[PDB]
Parts: sequence; C-alpha cells; structure tokens
Amino acid sequence: CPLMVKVLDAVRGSPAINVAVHVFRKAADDTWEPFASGKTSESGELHGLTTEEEFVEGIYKVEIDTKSYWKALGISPFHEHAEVVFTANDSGPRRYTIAALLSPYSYSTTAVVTNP
Amino acid sequence: CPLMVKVLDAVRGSPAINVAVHVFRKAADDTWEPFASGKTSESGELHGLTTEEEFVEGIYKVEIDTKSYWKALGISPFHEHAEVVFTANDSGPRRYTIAALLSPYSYSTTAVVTN
Amino acid sequence: CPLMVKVLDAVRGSPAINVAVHVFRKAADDTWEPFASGKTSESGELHGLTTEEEFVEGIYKVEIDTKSYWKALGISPFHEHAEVVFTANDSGPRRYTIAALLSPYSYSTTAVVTN
Amino acid sequence: CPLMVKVLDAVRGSPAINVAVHVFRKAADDTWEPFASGKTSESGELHGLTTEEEFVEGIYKVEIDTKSYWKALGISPFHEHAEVVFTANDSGPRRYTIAALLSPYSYSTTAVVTNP
Ligand SMILES: *B(O)c1ccc(/C=C/c2ccc(B(O)O)cc2Cl)c(Cl)c1
Repeated sequence: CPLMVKVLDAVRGSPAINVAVHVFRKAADDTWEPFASGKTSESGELHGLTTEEEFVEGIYKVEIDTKSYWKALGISPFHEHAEVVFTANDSGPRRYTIAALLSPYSYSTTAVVTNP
Repeated sequence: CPLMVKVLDAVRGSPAINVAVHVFRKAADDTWEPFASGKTSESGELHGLTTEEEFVEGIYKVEIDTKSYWKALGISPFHEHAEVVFTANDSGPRRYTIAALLSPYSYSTTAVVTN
Repeated sequence: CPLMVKVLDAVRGSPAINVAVHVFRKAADDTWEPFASGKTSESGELHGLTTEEEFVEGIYKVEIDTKSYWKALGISPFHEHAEVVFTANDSGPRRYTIAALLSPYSYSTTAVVTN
Repeated sequence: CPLMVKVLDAVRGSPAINVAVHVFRKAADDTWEPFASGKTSESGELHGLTTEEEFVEGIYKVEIDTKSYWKALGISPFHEHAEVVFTANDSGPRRYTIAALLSPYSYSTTAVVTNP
C-alpha cells in the first residue's frame, strides 16, 4: 500500500464514508491516464489502490469526488471535487497518505510521505 | 488598527456575521485580562479593537464564540469556542490579521502579519 | 469583478505575492479552455480577472502555481499546483472569492460567495 | 482509549513527533484542572491519555504545545499553542479523536467522534 487516501467530514465530525476516488497518471503525451479508483470505507480510508511495482515515478492526480458525497447527503456543495496533483517516487519509492477534510464550501488536504 | 479579526463560514461559504469575539492579554500573574471585544460585521470582520499605543508586546488570546454562531443557525457544534493564542512582537511587521475558518467540528486559523 | 482570488502563505504568515493563477472554463467537449490569468498582488490578491458579462454559469477551474512559489523561497513542495474546481451558479450570490492557504505539503481553500 | 490526539506537520509532510499535549477539565469552581498529559509518538499519535471510567462528562481543553514543537526544530512560530475546547460525553460515552495539522503561522483542527 504505497498510496492511501483518507477523508474526513468536518460537518458531522466523522470519517467521510463511500467517497469515490479516481487516480490518474500523466502519460507521455501529457494527457491524464486512468490509473486506479475506489471508494472510502466506513473508516474513511481507501486502501489497495495500487502496488509498489505499478506505482512508478510520475505525476499523479488524486480526484476526490466531494460533490457526489455531499449530494448523496442532500447538500449542495460549492466544489466539483477536490484535486491533489503531485510528483511521486522521484527520489525512489515512498509511501503516500493523501488526507482531506471536507466542508460544503471548503476543504483542506495534506500529504504524509514516508520512506519504507 | 494593529489587530483585525476575520471569521468565515465553511458550511455556507460566507462571512461569519455577528460573531462575538473577545481579546485577552496575559497578565503578570498568568491570568487572562479582558483587553478588547466586539461582534463581526457583515463582512465577517472586526476592526477597531485596539490602537498602536495600547497594543504592546505580550501574549494575547482571541476567543471566538463559535458555539453561539452555530446554534443560531440550528447546527450542532463540537467546540465551546475557538481560541487563538499568540505573542505580539515589535520586531516583526506591524499589522496582525487573525483569520478563522469555521466548520461545525473543525476550524482553521492563520495569521497574516504585514507592514 | 465577480471573481477574485486570494492566496496566503501559512509558513511565513503573509500574503502569497507574485503567484501565477490561471482560470479555465469547461468547454462542451469536456476540455479546459483558458479563460483568465494573472499574478497575485502585494496583498496576495488577484482582481480584474473577468466581468459580469463574461462570467456565465458553467464549471471553472482555478489553478494556482504553488510549486513555483515555494521553489522561489527555497522550499521543497509536494504539489504541482493547487486546483479549485467549482460551478458558477446565477441562483446564488453574485461575487465569488476563492481563497487558498498554502503550506509546503498542504493547502486549504474556501469560497466566500456574497451579494 | 476514549480520547486520542493526532498531530501532522504541513511543512515536512510527516507526523508531528514529540509534541507535548496537556488536557484540562473544567472544575466546579470554573477553573481548569489538570486532567492528563503526554506526547505524540513516531506516528504523531498520542494514546492512553485516559480511561472510560475517568473520562466523565465535562468541558475539556486539549492544549497542543505547537510553539515548543516548532522551536525544537529551530523555527519561530506565531502561536503559543493550539487549544481545543469541547464538551464531552454529554449524550453518554463517546470516543474522540482530536486531529491537528500544523504550520508555523497556521493550524487546523478537527474532531472525529464515534459511538462505541
Ligand atoms: B484554514 O485552513 C484557513 C483559514 C482562513 C482562510 C481564509 C482567509 C481569508 C479569506 C478571504 C479574504 B478576503 O475576501 O479579503 C481574507 C482572508 Cl484573510 C483559509 Cl482559505 C483557510
């Protein structure tokens, strides 16, 4: 698990459950290629997106589908999604946790990057 | 003046209006002495709290009554209030903006310190 | 105008000055079309991006070049940029402020939407 | 473990390690009584502050000593500490995670409240 996503809900004070997440990797032609996807569990965590072998050096985009989340709760939010774009593994393999804290008109994201 | 407070609402995407704010200065006996207070404006801002002459170096606490704000909107909040505790330092820039972004179970705060 | 962008630096406690900002509008073929751009001022603000007439309902992306900002300060950042993607809606209030608070490995963004 | 504190560093993209945390509870005379303290581990987490029996209804203040943290890293921060004040267990026993994300001139905090 070199890539994990965690999502929290700042309105309910809870994990954000059943949040869809799509990961893209920039290809040689500079387009965004689909790389992995999944949804957060009851704990707000999404594990198993990729493997150490598959998660090579590259520019990755983690799209967290916040609008679908809020609308599934009957709330009309501001943003379409939260996007997190970063270069990964440029100094060799690392483990990445992308965390996001959601409100209807605001979000924050941080990364925790560790060396295994 | 040298101290402004700005409060935003992350749920509604708006200034947080009519929020009570209290500023305290730390006394020699380590207690918190009332210093200044007011309510945020329609723009979520509270100006005119103090003056350059009165705002000396020291430790200050800005207490924002977030609980009343959320209850007035019919929303159940986690915190009793938000508190921002910091040292005023003459070495650094002269004007302090303390900004707070409010959610029912979360808040963020930053300082914008300029000349 | 109807759209302002404000960028703050959480490390130095200051406006984020001379940060490049690009605004895109989503086209019918789902691609991102350049719409407006500029660099933040000494106050961390970028005004005059668009007008009421040009800023129609639709999906917009605000891309903030955070990587260059941090590198110019000699600090190693995590993100390639910060992106804020949202729908402009005529039903809601008329003026949009997109604010971003920057750290090397984190950012926060909020929308202040007023009449 | 009805009360856990987690602290992250937004400058380094890491857990905030060795952060001192002091918890107070408001007493009948309206003063802040020392309740528990500890420091964050290598994972940025502080476990074992209290027990279900001891963690009764009350108003609690969690003081995270952010200034000592930044200064131990040779950085002069703005805030003295981050304070989190909340009523706990007013609708019966809950589990609380208090999370904080730190920068030198800014911090954010959120709560995750679960029912065991
Ligand atoms: B925490 O993640 C966080 C706190 C505050 C703010 C925003 C501050 C701000 C927004 C807008 C204006 B304005 O319209 O002139 C001024 C300020 Cl100081 C954010 Cl984004 C995040």
